Amino acid sequence: TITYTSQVANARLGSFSRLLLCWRGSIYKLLYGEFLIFLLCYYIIRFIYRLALTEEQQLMFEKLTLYCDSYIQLIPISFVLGFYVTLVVTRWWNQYENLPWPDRLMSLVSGFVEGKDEQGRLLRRTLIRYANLGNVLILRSVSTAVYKRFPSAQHLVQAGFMTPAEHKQLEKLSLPHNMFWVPWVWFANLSMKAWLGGRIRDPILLQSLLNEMNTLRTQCGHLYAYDWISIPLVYTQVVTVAVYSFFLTCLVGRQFLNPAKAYPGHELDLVVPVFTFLQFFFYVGWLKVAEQLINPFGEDDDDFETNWIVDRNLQVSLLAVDEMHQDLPRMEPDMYWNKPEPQPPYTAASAQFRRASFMGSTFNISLNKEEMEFQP
Amino acid sequence: TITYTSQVANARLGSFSRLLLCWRGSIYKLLYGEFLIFLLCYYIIRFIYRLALTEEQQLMFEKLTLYCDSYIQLIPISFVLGFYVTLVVTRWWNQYENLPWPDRLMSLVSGFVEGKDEQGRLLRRTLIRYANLGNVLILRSVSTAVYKRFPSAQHLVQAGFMTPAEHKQLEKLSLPHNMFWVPWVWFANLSMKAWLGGRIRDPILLQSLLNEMNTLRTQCGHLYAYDWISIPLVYTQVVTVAVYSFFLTCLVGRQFLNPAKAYPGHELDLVVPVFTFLQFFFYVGWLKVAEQLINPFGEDDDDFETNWIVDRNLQVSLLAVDEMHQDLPRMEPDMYWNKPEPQPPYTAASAQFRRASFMGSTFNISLNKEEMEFQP
Amino acid sequence: TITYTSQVANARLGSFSRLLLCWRGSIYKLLYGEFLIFLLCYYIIRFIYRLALTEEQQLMFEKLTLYCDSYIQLIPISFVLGFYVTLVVTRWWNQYENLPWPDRLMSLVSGFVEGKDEQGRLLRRTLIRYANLGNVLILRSVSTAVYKRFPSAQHLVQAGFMTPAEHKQLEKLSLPHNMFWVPWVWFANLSMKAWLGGRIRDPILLQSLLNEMNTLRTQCGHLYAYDWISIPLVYTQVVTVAVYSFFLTCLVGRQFLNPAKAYPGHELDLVVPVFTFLQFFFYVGWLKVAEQLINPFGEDDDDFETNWIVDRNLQVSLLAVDEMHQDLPRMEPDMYWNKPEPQPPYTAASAQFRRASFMGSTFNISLNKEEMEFQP
Amino acid sequence: TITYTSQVANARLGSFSRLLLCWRGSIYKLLYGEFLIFLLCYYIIRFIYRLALTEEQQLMFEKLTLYCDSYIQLIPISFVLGFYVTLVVTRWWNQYENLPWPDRLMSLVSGFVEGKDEQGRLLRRTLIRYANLGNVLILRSVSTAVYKRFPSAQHLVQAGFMTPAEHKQLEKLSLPHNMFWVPWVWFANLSMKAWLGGRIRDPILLQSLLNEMNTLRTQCGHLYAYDWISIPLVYTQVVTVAVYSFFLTCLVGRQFLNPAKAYPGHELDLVVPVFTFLQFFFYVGWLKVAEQLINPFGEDDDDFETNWIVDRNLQVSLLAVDEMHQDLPRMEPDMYWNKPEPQPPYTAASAQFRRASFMGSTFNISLNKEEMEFQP
Amino acid sequence: TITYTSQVANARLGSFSRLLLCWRGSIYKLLYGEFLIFLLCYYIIRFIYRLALTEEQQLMFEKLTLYCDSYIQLIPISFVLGFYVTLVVTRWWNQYENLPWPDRLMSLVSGFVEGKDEQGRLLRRTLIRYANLGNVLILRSVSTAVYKRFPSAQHLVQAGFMTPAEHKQLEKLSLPHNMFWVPWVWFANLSMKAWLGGRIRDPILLQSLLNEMNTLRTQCGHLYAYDWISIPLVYTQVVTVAVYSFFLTCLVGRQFLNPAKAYPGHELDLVVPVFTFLQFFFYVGWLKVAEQLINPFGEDDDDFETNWIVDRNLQVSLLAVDEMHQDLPRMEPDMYWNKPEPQPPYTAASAQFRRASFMGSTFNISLNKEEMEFQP
Ligand SMILES: [Ca+2]
Ligand SMILES: [Ca+2]
Ligand SMILES: [Ca+2]
Ligand SMILES: [Ca+2]
Ligand SMILES: [Ca+2]
Repeated sequence: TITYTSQVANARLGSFSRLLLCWRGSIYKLLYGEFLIFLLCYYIIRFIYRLALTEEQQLMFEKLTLYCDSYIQLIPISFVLGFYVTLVVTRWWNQYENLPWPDRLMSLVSGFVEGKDEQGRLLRRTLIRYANLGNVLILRSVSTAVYKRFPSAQHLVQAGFMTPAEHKQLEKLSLPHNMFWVPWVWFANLSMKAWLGGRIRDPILLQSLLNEMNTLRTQCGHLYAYDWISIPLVYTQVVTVAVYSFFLTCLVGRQFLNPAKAYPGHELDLVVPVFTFLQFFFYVGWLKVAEQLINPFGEDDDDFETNWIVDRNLQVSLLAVDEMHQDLPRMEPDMYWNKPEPQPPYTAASAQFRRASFMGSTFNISLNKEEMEFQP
Repeated sequence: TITYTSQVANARLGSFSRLLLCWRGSIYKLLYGEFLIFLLCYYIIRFIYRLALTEEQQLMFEKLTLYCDSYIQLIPISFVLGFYVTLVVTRWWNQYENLPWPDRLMSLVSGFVEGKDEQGRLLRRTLIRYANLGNVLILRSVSTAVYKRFPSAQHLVQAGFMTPAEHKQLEKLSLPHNMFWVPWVWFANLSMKAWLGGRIRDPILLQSLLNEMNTLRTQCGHLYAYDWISIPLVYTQVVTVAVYSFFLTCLVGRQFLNPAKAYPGHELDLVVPVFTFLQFFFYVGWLKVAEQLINPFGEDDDDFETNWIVDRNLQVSLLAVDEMHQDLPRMEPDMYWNKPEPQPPYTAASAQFRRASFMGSTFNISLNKEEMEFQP
Repeated sequence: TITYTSQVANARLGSFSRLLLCWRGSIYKLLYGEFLIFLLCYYIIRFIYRLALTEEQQLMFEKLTLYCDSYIQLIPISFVLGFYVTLVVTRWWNQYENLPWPDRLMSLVSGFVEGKDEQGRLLRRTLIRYANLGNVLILRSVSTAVYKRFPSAQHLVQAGFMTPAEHKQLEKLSLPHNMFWVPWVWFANLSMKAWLGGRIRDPILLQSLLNEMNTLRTQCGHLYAYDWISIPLVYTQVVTVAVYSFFLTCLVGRQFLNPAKAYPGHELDLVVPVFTFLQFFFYVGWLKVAEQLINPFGEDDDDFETNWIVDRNLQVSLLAVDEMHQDLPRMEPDMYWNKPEPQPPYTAASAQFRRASFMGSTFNISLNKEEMEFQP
Repeated sequence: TITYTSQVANARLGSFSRLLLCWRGSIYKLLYGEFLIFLLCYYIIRFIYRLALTEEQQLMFEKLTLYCDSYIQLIPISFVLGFYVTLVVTRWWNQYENLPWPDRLMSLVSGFVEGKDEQGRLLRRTLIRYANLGNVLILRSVSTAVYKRFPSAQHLVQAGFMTPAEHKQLEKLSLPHNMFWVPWVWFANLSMKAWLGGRIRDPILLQSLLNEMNTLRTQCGHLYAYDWISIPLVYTQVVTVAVYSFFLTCLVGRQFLNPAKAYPGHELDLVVPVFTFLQFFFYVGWLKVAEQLINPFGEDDDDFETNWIVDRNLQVSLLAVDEMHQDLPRMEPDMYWNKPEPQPPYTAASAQFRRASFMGSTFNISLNKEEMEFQP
Repeated sequence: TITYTSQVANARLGSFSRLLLCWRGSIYKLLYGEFLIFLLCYYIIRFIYRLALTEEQQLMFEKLTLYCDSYIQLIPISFVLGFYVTLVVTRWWNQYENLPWPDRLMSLVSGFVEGKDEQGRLLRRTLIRYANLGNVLILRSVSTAVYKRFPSAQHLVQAGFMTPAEHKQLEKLSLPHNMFWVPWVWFANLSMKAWLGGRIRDPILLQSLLNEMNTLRTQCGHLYAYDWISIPLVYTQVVTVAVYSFFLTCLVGRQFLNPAKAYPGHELDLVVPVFTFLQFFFYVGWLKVAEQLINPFGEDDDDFETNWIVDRNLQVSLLAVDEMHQDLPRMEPDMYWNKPEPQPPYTAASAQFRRASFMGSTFNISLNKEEMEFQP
């Protein structure tokens, strides 16, 4: 993930221009190899034509080049690329939105599961750990970075996400499927046991816990679905064929013919097809957006930070359910105890941001005395 | 379903170009017959123009070819194709999203339905089987593969989804409508009976169970709706006519005219219309995307694996409600029992994915001592 | 509703071509009259130009025809048609999604409202009938077929959807508004009475019933909103003007001028403007899609089957609440009672659909021993 | 709100053509003033060119006209208009979807709040009136028509929406913000008091009431947000300039130059620029769609009927909570008491709408005896 | 935020043209510097070509300009801008929709947390202050203005948002992540303590409170996610490159070539490239819309008023939970106590907005007596 929100906070002079001097997760880094290959092929063709062709062969090449440059359309490429990239971006944001966060569940567990003793600590930590374990199982199923971190369930046990007992239970339950769903059944059964044992004081609280856990399960299932059901290969191939055929044609169409022949278009013989290179950057970067975002759990610069998410979730959830359980800051009257209209101060840097409240678009409408009179 | 997520995890050199060497669920497999027909017709027309026609007939054909080429437009093909395929893909993903997964309901059943005896086992298994039976009924109504697997309710009984008693009950209830809704009424009544019998300890748990079952029912109803209410046939016919008229026009417009006449835009008689063939591949594959995705429950390569989903759902739900009920791994303190900030290790292959936490885009904003001062 | 899902299950040779032989709900049926009028106008103009006009008038008409062609642009018409039709299709699907299905409510009623006696039968049937009556009231307000079936509340009473007592109560309550909301208040009060009288054992069950009823009410309100708030007449008129101006400009710009004059684009004189007729079919069919779908509750072939929905809902809900209440198939051990991994068989037709489970995209990643070792 | 759903129910001959004869909320009514200004400017320029310019000045004007007509196509007017109007229409429908309806809350109040005496009547009426008061407060903040109806809180008191005591309470609570949120706090506190006083029999019922009230509050907050956060003024200005400069250029580029000069496109002097007027209608009406829908709470013909909504909501909610409380039609066996499959009759006008039930797309699949045999 | 809803309430004459006279948040203010740079470059090139070079160099430059003019195409830039800006606008609206409002939670707290004594006041104020503190923490993480107002937790304490005890607790809990999640755990634990102490009378009320708190937490998490996961930098660079390449090729292809050469499209020398500057306006203004909305929490004119939102939320929530708790206006019969159909009056300015109720689109259908008869 490359963040530039602070850089694009305000629309200043050359706001997006300054972003062109970025390397990580950039168009240059994404397409430099493809551009080098295209440039090498283009100049090899130019040489071959200008040095290894007789007069008749040169005339044939000029006719073919004129025909190729004639038969090239940007409309299909722009349409297909725009629609495909829009679909890929929508799926990318959906996949992020289906990343499970244990915050709601951890707050509920910390609040509801009672007991400051070892048994209560164990119960809360085990519940939050089951949530984290389900999340990590799905994450290592769908993300290459997470899989490389935890290439095996033994690695999961070594990292502390799973205990040897949980590992043995999983191996005993093993089916010929992905077993990322097991920790949710474990969580449901453990919560039912906690309620039956008095640790959870109420079936309403039990239902809230299970609703949060089921929301997490739905998110993990959506992640699995996005991993499994790829965008149609036919659609991907159509977009790729359009984009690549455009520049395969350009390799011959955008060739500087001999100026001596005074062809209408090919009057001035440059050496660098600058506009063709600009088109290459534009279209191939548009395709590279989809190439990078199609699987957002790879190891691209703009791919999600799944390992950091896992670490943060584990630490935060464990802290919330163990250290922060029934550990509140002292409750005392605040600074505005007897002030009906509190007004927090502004600093010098923010004094300009003090704005009058918006009272509605009809606030300033003016009406006459006769107009405002109710009729009988 | 064809999966290439592992192949497109990272945006590497020629990432999408490498996907062009795939056969299953590919543009070639989808449109090779249409392309062969188009090629045959095109070359038949070329041979007729070259041999059969006399001088005047050939001149008339050349004028007709110039006019037909002049009247080929791709804006009012690209526009309609893009909009139609976007609609089809949206409906395709919605149809997948409405595939019922019994995971949430199965966790709820395993937790809530009490009793480790034969009666409890039977009750839990019957509830989960009612859910699975409803899912399979809708799936065999909407999916050709599932129908081929279970072409009759007797087949469903033989497969184990339905018991003979349930089959008899369905026969008794038979109405002149699709009876996929009956298992949900059965589930509601059985849950009420279980709660009245003490197996479910609270109406709150009963309500959670029924909410999950009703979510599954809504998903099945959406599947039925998508099966019944097809995309408007007028819209489909409009798209089909656009594409087919474009290429029928190309059949005459893209003929290679005699170089002897030296017309403005041919000047060179190749035998293969390479750009016309590329356009055919592009546009016909764009159409074939919608052709394959319009019914995602057929037997295409990229259609959903409904039979695998059915088998997996049956296995997982039965295991969860039968063997996993009140069967938990031993609860013991974890590896980070007294560690304030757990830090799971990284392997050598994943050490580069360790990142500092993102603290917000305002973290690096710098202010002077006077700027940060609160004002009165 | 025209269904061709079975026909388009698989992407076969000419899958969408086979759909061009359909008449019901087809582009031909939709626009044959408009095409006839356009053809008549075009050929009247052509015959006037060919016979009635003198030499000077014919030269003037040739100038006008050559001048008209530059104003026949397709980019804006395609843009406006695409966006308008996308909006209309989105609204059409939303309108179907707001069609009320009493399945969830009926399952809840059958489960919760207790009593196999006459009083319980009457209570359950009355609740489900209130739901169906509200649905039918909204449907007859918004659908021409349902209105023609039930042109009056007396017709509703005769058809059995309403009792004479309910009709008298509605007439007593009559306000100067659509009274489709009354049955929901009736349902709420009757459910409260049932709970107070012991027929509903718990306020949790009562709340579930009322949540389902309120979901139905929201769907009915959305149907009313779609019926009332039409797409802006300005937008509809703008799209209509675009299409009509395009095709009335074509009436003069697509006339085949005297080939003798040797104008740049009028060498060939075909009596039939095939490409103009193709464009007419394409664009007027695109507009006819919106014309048919703008009101999905009319009597078009692709309009919804509201009458069938009403009949099916009544029958299914009555059966579920009355005969299916606490009438369950015998609970007995299933086929896989003691089979840890059930495996339903495949028929000869579906044997090829047996697929291995998808374990994730990271399953096949290869790592060395050094790569998989944890670092300290 | 202009409704033409009945007119566009069926896709008949000239369905959208017939809508071109409408005046209210029509393109003519929306843009006749702009069209008159444009016509006046166009013909003033025509007379200036034809009567006030010498030979050289007329030659210069003709060159300018040809230049403008050649370079007019540089305006991305269709693109900008489509992409802007789509957003405007989406926001328009969202704003409608956020209009609060008290139907669900009123049914809940009528059912739950008990007591047929004066105290219960007062309680239910006060709750529903708090809901209506919050709705009307937000509506008068965001709607010009509602503000004109109720230009002050004293007007609200006179209209009966608020009592003098409520007005005094609002004045006492006055903060420098919009006080549309106060009635929701009042509703919550009154519901809590009613529950504590025995008028509400269960905290579950109290929670249902508060959930409905909170949904209404969220809708009102969305209305406030839409009123406050206008569409980007930069975007609106870009679209406005794009549309206006097009016709400003047309004023000179679409003039009829002297036919004596025999310019390529100016051989005929047909005084009226019919195609330019058609373009004006198309583009300016496409912009008028956005101009009318950008604030759907103004006084346009297609703007929402906020005053009618307010009146209807008040009447319906008061009736439902006061007259309809525990006032049900007599409950008796219905027409289909012992009919397993009720079949409501059809009229002569609707007999053709009786259809066979749709049983799925796989229903008609035919398989041999061997294909259907289960395999081992 | 710049609001013009009142100005655009009605679609009046020149409604959108009257917005072109605004400066704040305007296209002029956004792009005047870029336009000045473009002007300087264009006229530098013009002066070089006119009087800097010999005749041979002038011919070379003329050929280069005539070549460049054919490469600038509107469709690709327009499409990329449309898709990118649509994505940016959608994300901008979602970001606003994720702004946390404490109104629902504050009403629930005021209703549910009992006690008019100091303990009750402290409990309610502390809960609402925890909600406001979480909101402010996320807002100062994501918003430049809020960060400038509260550049440190000490600033938060001095402003009254956090007590010294809460600051100490946050320091003791400090983890290497953003700690905005802590107040939600605090809220859960404090609500549990209040329920166990009798201040909250029912676990259902506790669950409602925690549901509202969790909704706020999810909104804050979405704000953090939008702050962290920027739109892909590759996509941003692609759009920027498209725009800049277009307007850099324009710098040479839009030069007014010598009219004496009588080039095909350069017969007039206007000095000022009016249409090129109009295109710059349109496209750079589209890009500036995207640039301004990409980070809606910066300090642009059209960025959100986060500081005002913070102040208003604090004041309103404190008032609601402290002064408005169990403080209701006197309950008395309203104006329409015994009026079956209340009819609030209309003023003279709004009398024209009184409309008849819409009874449905089928209301006016006319049927004969024989048509309306039921068939057997
Ligand atoms: Ca990736
Ligand atoms: Ca298919
Ligand atoms: Ca219709
Ligand atoms: Ca308006
Ligand atoms: Ca900004």
